[PDB]
Amino acid sequence: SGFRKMAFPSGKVEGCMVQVTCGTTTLNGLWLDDVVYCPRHVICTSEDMLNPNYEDLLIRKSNHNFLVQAGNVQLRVIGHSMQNCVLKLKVDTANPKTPKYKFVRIQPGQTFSVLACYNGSPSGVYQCAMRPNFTIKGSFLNGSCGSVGFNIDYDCVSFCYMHHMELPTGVHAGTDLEGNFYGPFVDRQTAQAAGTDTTITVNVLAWLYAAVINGDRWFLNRFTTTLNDFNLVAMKYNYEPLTQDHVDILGPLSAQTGIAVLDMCASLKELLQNGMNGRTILGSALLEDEFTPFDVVRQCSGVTFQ
Amino acid sequence: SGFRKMAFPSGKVEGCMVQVTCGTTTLNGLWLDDVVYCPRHVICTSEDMLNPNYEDLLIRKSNHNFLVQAGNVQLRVIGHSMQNCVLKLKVDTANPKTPKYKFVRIQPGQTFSVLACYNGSPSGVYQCAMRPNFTIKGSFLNGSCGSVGFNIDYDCVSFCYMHHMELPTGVHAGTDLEGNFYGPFVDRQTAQAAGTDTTITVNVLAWLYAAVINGDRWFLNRFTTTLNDFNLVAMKYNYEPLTQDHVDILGPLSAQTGIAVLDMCASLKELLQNGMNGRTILGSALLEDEFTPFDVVRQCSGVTFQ
Ligand SMILES: *[C@H](O)[C@H](C[C@@H]1CCNC1=O)NC(=O)[C@@H]1[C@@H]2[C@H](CN1C(=O)OC(c1ccccc1)c1ccccc1)C2(C)C
Ligand SMILES: *[C@H](O)[C@H](C[C@@H]1CCNC1=O)NC(=O)[C@@H]1[C@@H]2[C@H](CN1C(=O)OC(c1ccccc1)c1ccccc1)C2(C)C
Repeated sequence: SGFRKMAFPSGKVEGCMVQVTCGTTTLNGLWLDDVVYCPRHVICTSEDMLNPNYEDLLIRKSNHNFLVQAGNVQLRVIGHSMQNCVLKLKVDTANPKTPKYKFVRIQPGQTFSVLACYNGSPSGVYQCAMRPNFTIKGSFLNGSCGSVGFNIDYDCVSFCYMHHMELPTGVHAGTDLEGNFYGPFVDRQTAQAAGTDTTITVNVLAWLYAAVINGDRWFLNRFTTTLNDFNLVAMKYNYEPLTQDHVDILGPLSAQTGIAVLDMCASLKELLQNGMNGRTILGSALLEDEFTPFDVVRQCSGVTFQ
Repeated sequence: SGFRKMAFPSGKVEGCMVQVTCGTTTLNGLWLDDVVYCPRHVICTSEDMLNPNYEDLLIRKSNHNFLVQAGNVQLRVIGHSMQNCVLKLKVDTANPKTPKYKFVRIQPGQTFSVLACYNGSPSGVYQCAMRPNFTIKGSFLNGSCGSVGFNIDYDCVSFCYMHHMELPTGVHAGTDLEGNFYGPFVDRQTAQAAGTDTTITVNVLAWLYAAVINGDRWFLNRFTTTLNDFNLVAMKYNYEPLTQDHVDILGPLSAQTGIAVLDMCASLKELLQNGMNGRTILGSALLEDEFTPFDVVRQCSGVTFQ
């Protein structure tokens, strides 16, 4: 028992992290086979970052402009190209630690693990959800760009995120590994704002089920509601509408606990209207929305990876 | 910016995790050089776990009773001995992935990273604090025993914890790597209870400083208090006394923010008396006490490891 925000083991990703230096900019890159992937604003100066034109900036670069440090070993760049907002530096050495991998793009509401890195050296690991507004509430300091986000499925690493920037509210923005930004953001130091957020309704119900499995039962009740009439309360607590597919994916959790999905919604309706009155749920005094149904099932059953 | 509960990269520990099977019991073990460390209750049956006598149980075991799986490779046991509550299985192969390491014992209030494992396969990683009562609020299912807790200092892994059991309240108990339990617990399936807990006062102040660095300032105030008179309020909110050494270790954080330690205590006194009135701090609606001063500094400056 116990519930606790849990990242994937980071080993397979740690073996891919390298340092990329161009001019004065130094950031992280991701070495898979004989390519190093990194955010394209490495070619920029600081006076270049206000309104760059990256594809003019890149024709002016040379292979030897790019200094690649894999730990205490230098890799020679033998080719460079730009795919959307990421750079692809073709190097003379294939990464011997290259895991089986895929490039996937995730959906807001889905989670992943972030391996925060500085100078090519992993610093720490933690879990993140992709918010409905395509930002992530991470922990990122200067020079963390090129840290990646990922999930693991047995032996295969699915990379979903590359860090690029922080927004004025303190949230973080980035792309997938094919270089396409999550959300309406550009890699220019200008006045971008996050867009309005909502609470991931299906995840909250997931976490409430995690709670019941771990013995937190005080918020339960005999009441029930219709899917329709819960969504009326959702709309006014800035929660997302719940769909019959969400009710489906909650099916396995409903079964284990014996609490129908619509009864838990009725329990949530009350939590929203009444608050929690000095009580906690899984050691939180807030309704938590960054655990997916698969996250709950994973941890309240305990899958593994190699 | 951002604050987020962050574990150490787990790679160096992942390369040490193995599966130990004896009879019907299967648990995790820790392979450093030519030894595998694992909780001694692996020699037990289920009818042996109610009141074992381990040192009679062990003279009845043979080297070949112990089945050691390093991934898909079997290690032969060539020796076995008991040190306190852990077993030491001498194997014929030194672990080629053995990091530079130490065995340390941590102090309640200190944190570490846990790599939860099942069947020798790492499942996930997360941060934990050693509570004042020598328990830890982890996430552990059957068969997670032998998962270790650790910190990393550049390249050296300091192992501090080995999981053994869960208590009836759902908290977790274990030993250091020399086999000595944290707190007044024994590796017998009987009626042990955790002992009364308190809130780690120095950590809360640390986290409040983390908040101010990240822009959460609403709880600040011009007021001040004496170290004496804050400790009077501490005693009645089940907080630990604060000492002049805690004020010292908070010195660097006090300096960065320009908020004297005693002014933050006065800000905490108010939080305890008034609550938070619908507000949050670093996305928590509770006063959080599982971040050390070093944790805050580490993350609000961003150190790394190799
Ligand atoms: C890459 O290492 C760095 C990571 C950022 C820096 C601090 N926290 C992070 O996550 N990325 C950047 O610096 C990107 C680069 C330059 C601007 N930028 C960025 O994040 O800017 C924000 C910012 C933006 C507008 C106005 C004010 C600040 C920022 C926030 C805090 C500290 C530094 C920068 C591009 C090419 C987008
Ligand atoms: C080792 O894999 C296992 C890990 C435990 C099991 C569930 N969560 C965990 O952290 N350790 C044990 O099973 C230890 C072994 C046997 C008893 N034990 C244990 O944790 O018992 C508790 C328990 C204790 C007293 C009364 C009721 C339950 C427990 C809790 C939940 C599920 C199973 C067991 C010793 C040798 C101490």
